[PDB]
Amino acid sequence: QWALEDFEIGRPLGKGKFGNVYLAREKQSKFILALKVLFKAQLEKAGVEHQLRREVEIQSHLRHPNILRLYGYFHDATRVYLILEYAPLGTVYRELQKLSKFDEQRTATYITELANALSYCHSKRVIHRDIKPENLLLGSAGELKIADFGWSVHAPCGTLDYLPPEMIEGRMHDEKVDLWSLGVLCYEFLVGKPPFEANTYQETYKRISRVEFTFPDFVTEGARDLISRLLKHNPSQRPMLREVLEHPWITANSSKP
Ligand SMILES: Nc1nc(Nc2ccc(S(N)(=O)=O)cc2)nn1C(=O)c1c(F)cccc1F
Ligand SMILES: O=C(O)c1cc(-c2cccc(Br)c2)nc2ccccc12
Repeated sequence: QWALEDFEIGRPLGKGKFGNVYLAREKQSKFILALKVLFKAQLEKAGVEHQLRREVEIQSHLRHPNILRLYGYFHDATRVYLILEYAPLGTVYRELQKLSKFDEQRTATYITELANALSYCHSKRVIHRDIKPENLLLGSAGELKIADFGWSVHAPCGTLDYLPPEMIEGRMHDEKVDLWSLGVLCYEFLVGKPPFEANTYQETYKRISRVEFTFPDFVTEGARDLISRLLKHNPSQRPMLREVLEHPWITANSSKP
């Protein structure tokens, strides 16, 4: 079905994290795509073979314009190869480094595209558990695409910044975990840093478990209301995705087709 001889490999798009992503082209069709090349050595040492197979299994079945497509996979005696959609405008992470912070318009748009992808995800019982700017890509029209379904699973670690209390405490969690992540993102998009950031993991753990965030002066009340409602300790007290898409701050600042 698939072999390395089928593609022409090009420029690096990112680095592992175990393995790199390279720009590539399929020889037969001239189809431009991105090839993630993971090493079996590193994958064994971390014990993630079951998790990656699980990721590929989940990600290959999903179809949404705000979820990055996986077209297929293959492997060699030494490496596993993933055939991904190439997002031409890069990471939201790099966008945010360039502008420092986003305006309400861009943020509300990104949150709408994000909630939509999550409604679709939850409607197949899949919970991402890992939304963060480095895992969000931008298509050719500047539309947001979710990328790394590695730590995803059916409902109901590096930096803790995006994880909710119930997760960092090891408590049972379900779909409402992604609602927290949205609030963290909405905060970081407007402020330029996540709300429980810190110089140490131990402090970030304290900050999250206690829900210790303050808003800078430029954050408007509509944004302060949506963020505050999302950043609740109690998962059942977080709103639904419907409620988020219909929030007055969102509806007054987002975009549509
Ligand atoms: N699938 C995919 N497409 C892209 N497009 C891309 C990425 C970076 C740039 S650039 N020159 O650094 O600004 C330009 C285009 N990245 N990508 C990935 O899987 C990917 C990822 F998810 C995280 C990190 C790196 C990646 F490569
Ligand atoms: O040597 C193998 O047979 C092997 C295969 C794979 C593999 C094969 C196909 C798809 C995916 Br995802 C992963 N992952 C590994 C991950 C670690 C070690 C070995 C492997």
